[PDB]
Amino acid sequence: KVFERCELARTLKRLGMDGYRGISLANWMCLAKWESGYNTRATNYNAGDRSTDYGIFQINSRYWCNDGKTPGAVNACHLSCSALLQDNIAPAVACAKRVVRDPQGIRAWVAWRNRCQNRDVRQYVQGCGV
Repeated sequence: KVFERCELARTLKRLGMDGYRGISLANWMCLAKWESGYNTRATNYNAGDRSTDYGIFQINSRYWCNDGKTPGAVNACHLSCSALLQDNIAPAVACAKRVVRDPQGIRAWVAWRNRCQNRDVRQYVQGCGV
């Protein structure tokens, strides 16, 4: 599914992402925007290390979900990577929460640093009633 901006913002708020481990909702919005364009079925293969990025938050198979074909990988979220391609984002949200519980926090995603860190991110939630 391809979410509309305000629909996603309301969904994430309900799922308790606003302020999770100090990350504002607008940051999570900025991340989903640049990682997948708010698309839950997005997948990106990394030919370089044989891992794959899955779903709305482009979560990596080397550490977070099991896809079976990534060498020397772990599954910290305890999920099949398939779970991250559903229209229902609850499993993807639970995994993203697990990712930020690690020391790097939101910085774990390079796209966040390039596109969201130190910028005016209010734009992503403006007028959504969140």
